Amino acid sequence: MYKLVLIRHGESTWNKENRFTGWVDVDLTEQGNREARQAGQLLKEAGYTFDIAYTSVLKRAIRTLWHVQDQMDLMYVPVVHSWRLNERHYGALSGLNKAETAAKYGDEQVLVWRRSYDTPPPALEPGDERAPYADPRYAKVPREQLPLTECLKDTVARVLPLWNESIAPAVKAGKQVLIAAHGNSLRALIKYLDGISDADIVGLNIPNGVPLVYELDESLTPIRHYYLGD
Ligand code: VO4
Repeated sequence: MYKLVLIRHGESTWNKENRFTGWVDVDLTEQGNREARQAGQLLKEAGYTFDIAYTSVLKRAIRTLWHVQDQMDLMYVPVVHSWRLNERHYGALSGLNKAETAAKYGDEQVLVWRRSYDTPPPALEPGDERAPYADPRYAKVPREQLPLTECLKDTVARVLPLWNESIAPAVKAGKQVLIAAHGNSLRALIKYLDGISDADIVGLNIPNGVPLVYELDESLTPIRHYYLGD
């Protein structure tokens, strides 16, 4: 039997400002920092430890991991930072206030952009400042694989290779794994692990900075999962 622990980044500046974020590299608020620290103390107090961690290339997730590591005295463990764990790419909605967007385009249209499994938001223009092509984080990713927008289906397809190629072999080797990532990248993983349908997964909400523990059997099939804390 294996345990795998998941955590969404703490409150980001754009969570506070009610903006779609996607791949824009915004940082944690003081409240986000505190959530991250609290998650680390909770894992420490429950006697959890880790051998390795995976995270995105986005600093809200990485700094969340840093706080967890600091509180746990695990600053020395290997960390794999992967663009494959990045939040779902929100296209031309990245940076827009969610309430002002629904006001302009209507709740129905925004429902689609937030919840349609297979239909992405409107794309960035290739020359947008927010496009990923000149970013050193993605310099070794083939240009064709870099998104200008994503539906959750795209996000799942992008995350799973990291699981197959690295995380699953890590777990099977008896490494105690922590994944510090984002709402939709974690939903993508949870969808695969729990075999959740296209329709069901769209309604799963993961709170900021709460450890989510998965117990897996010999075939990496979930036995049970649960949040730690209150
Ligand atoms: O801006 V979202 O919390 O619907 O990924």
